[PDB]
Amino acid sequence: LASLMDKAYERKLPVSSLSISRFVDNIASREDLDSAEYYLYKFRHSPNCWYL
RNA sequence: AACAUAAUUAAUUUCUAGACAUCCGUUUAUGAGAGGAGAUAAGUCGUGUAAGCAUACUGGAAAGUGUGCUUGGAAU
Ligand SMILES: [Mg+2]
Repeated sequence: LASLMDKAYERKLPVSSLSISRFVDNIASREDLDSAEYYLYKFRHSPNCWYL
């Protein structure tokens, strides 16, 4: 899932709310939270920030 | 070459990139060389076979001669 979101931001393409939702849902470790925090930041600064 | 992302406010991206690199041809002029027509004006030796037109030959090249035509000659 990380790869999909990274490609979208590289191409300046919108990311789905379901995509970020799946990431937070599948957090399995303390380290995973740190990565999810970065992607929540990226989602906020994206075209579909309102749809969180 | 022109897709796709997204979508419980709605928007984003796309909305291309190659290829003119340059002609064939075209006009103006520099102009070796060779004439033509003028300007300045004294030379040159010539100059009565009616004249002219067209044409041919011969004239160091005004002319002469042939052939037809014309009177813009003469002719009781
Ligand atoms: Mg003659």
